[PDB]
This record gives sequence, structure tokens and C-alpha cells, in this order.
Amino acid sequence: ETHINLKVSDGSSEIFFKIKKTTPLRRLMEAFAKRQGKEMDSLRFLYDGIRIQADQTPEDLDMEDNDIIEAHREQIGGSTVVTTESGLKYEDLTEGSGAEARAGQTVSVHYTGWLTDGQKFDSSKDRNDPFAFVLGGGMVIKGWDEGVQGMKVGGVRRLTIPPQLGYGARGAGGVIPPNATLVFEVELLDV
Ligand SMILES: COc1cc(NC(=O)CCNC(=O)[C@@H]2CCCCN2S(=O)(=O)Cc2ccccc2)cc(OC)c1OC
Ligand SMILES: [Ca+2]
Repeated sequence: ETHINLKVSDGSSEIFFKIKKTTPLRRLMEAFAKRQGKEMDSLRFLYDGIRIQADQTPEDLDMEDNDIIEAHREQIGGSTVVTTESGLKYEDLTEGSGAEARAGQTVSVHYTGWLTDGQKFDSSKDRNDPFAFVLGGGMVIKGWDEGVQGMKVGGVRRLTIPPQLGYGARGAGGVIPPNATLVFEVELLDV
């Protein structure tokens, strides 16, 4: 009766908040922002398609248990998902600036990879260590050699990789199953 549970989805993962219906959503927004290393005014929180104001409360918005808040931490408002001739899907979430990565260059990125059920299988951020590779050199799965081309520093791009451009029927490490579609969020840090 007094409290409410809310899902916040940022496009890649979901986390839950229990909050009193009389607490301003500022506390939820600040709690979510702190996880991303950002201040809440630099994130866009939407409920039923409408931007949430910090001094609004869940009662003010007539929210109900297990409602969803959409959180956008990246820079582009209204992105588009591109499907290429290979079946690779990619979505630019932040454009970045400067030179564009091209084949033969060594690029350094941060990434997180998830299965489509939401299970994370690896993240360079969990080691606080960027990952580098020679773009186009066949040293990573094919979906990455294709999908990281054209990125600029600061750019954040979400890749959805069909298994034939990933680990295929083999899978990987007892963690990625056979024929898994792979989702990566990639931030280009240096080229
Ligand atoms: C076949 O099995 C494995 C392969 C690798 N590495 C590679 O193939 C190098 C190329 N990387 C890749 O193309 C991709 C894309 C670039 C970032 C790293 N990746 S990744 O999907 O996040 C690697 C990974 C797979 C499974 C679990 C955790 C991470 C690493 C493994 O253990 C860490 C592993 O499991 C024993
Ligand atoms: Ca490193």
C-alpha cells in the first residue's frame, strides 16, 4: 500500500526500485544515475512516453506496481536501427566526434555483451579495462569487424549479431550457447 516497485530499463538491462509512493522520483533518478556514473539531469527518464520531473512522485503520476520507466543515458534522441546486407543490426546511441574507425586501424573500446534473454556474458567494464583489436583483421567475431567500422570516439553503438556472424553453432566457453544471437553495447574510446 505505502510502497511501489518500478522497473527501469535503459535499453540493455533492467533494474528494480522499491520506493514509497510519497517519495519524489528524484531519489530513484539519482539512484539510477549513480550506477551509470552520471548526474540525473543528464539522463532522460520517460514514463508513458512523457519526461519525468524530479519533484514528481509516483502518486503524482498514478504509477502502479511493476510499471516501467524508460531511461536514456546516451546522446541521440530518437535513434534508428540499421539492418545491413549481412543481417547485422546496429543502432547508434551516441554519434561521437572526430575520425571514423576504418579497417586496419587498432581501435580501443569498452563493451558489454548479453544474450537475448538478458544474461550478461562479458564486459570490459567489469574489468575496468578497455579492449583493443585490429579492425577488419579477423581477430574478433565477424559481426564486430563489420559493426565497429565507421564508429567515432565517444560513439556508443549497440550491435545485434546473428550467430553466423558470432560463434555460430559452436558457441563459446560454455557460456554462449550454440546459435546465440549476441547483443553488444560498444563505446569507441580511441582510434
Ligand atoms: C571461444 O571461447 C572463447 C573465446 C574468447 N575470445 C575470442 O574468441 C576473441 C574474440 N572475441 C570476440 O570476437 C568478442 C567480441 C570482442 C570482445 C570480446 N569478444 S566476447 O564474445 O566478449 C569473448 C567472450 C566469449 C565468451 C565468454 C566471454 C567472453 C574468449 C573466451 O573467454 C573469455 C572464450 O571462452 C573460453
Ligand atoms: Ca586493455
